[PDB]
Amino acid sequence: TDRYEQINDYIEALLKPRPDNVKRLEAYAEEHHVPIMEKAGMEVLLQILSVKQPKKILEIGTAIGYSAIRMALELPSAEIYTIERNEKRHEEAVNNIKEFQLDDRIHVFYGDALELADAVHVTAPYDVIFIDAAKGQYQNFFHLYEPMLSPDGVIITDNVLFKGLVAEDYSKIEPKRRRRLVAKIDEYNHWLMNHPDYQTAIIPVGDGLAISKKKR
RNA sequence: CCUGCUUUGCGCAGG
Ligand SMILES: C[S@@+](CC[C@H](N)C(=O)[O-])C[C@H]1O[C@@H](n2cnc3c(N)ncnc32)[C@H](O)[C@@H]1O
Repeated sequence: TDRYEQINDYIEALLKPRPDNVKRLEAYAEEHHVPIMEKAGMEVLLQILSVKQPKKILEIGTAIGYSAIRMALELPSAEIYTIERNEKRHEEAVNNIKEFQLDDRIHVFYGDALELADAVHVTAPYDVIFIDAAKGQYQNFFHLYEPMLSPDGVIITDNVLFKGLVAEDYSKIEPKRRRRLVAKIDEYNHWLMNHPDYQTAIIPVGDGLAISKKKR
């Protein structure tokens, strides 16, 4: 283990216990290798949300519903619109949401987010947009959905550090597919951090968070 | 085998 790992493990060990039902979702994801947000990142996301107190949240990338559920439990008034392209995950998410009795406030679209803008627009604007899908597609999601953000909204992108690979010399990573993806995330970070219409900060927690707030 | 897709890490589209 290195510093980065040790720090992550230290944070996870300081966490307050989650409710048994949330614990079941975490254990399922771990058993089944469903990617779900890492624990330390999720806590930071939640705290940012608790400060902001958004009314409406758009999430790209539901998986089995874990991050949407946690957000909704943190924000009992919020409505969440989430998108998942994998039909089996979509089904699991819907079923988990129903078990938590949150289906009145969390609504899960099936399909590729790049093809669902018209649907999502019906319930725009969103005070928070959380991008948590498809490594190679962040800029595309941003351009498609940023016009739907409320005035003082925040856009949060997950997985902007790719295990630290983005911050190293990655020029000889194999296979090439992976090298190309790391380069594409590095590109996104540079593009988004340079953007004069947003104030963005990178948070090196979990897989790395970018928090972008739209200026006036 | 190699190149593109998919995946958090065997099947398509090419050479
Ligand atoms: C890392 S996971 C989601 C983690 C989830 N937010 C959580 O913590 O509970 C990424 C998910 O995005 C979905 N996904 C990938 N590309 C997508 C796209 N273009 N549109 C919609 N969903 C997508 C995948 O099927 C996968 O379930």
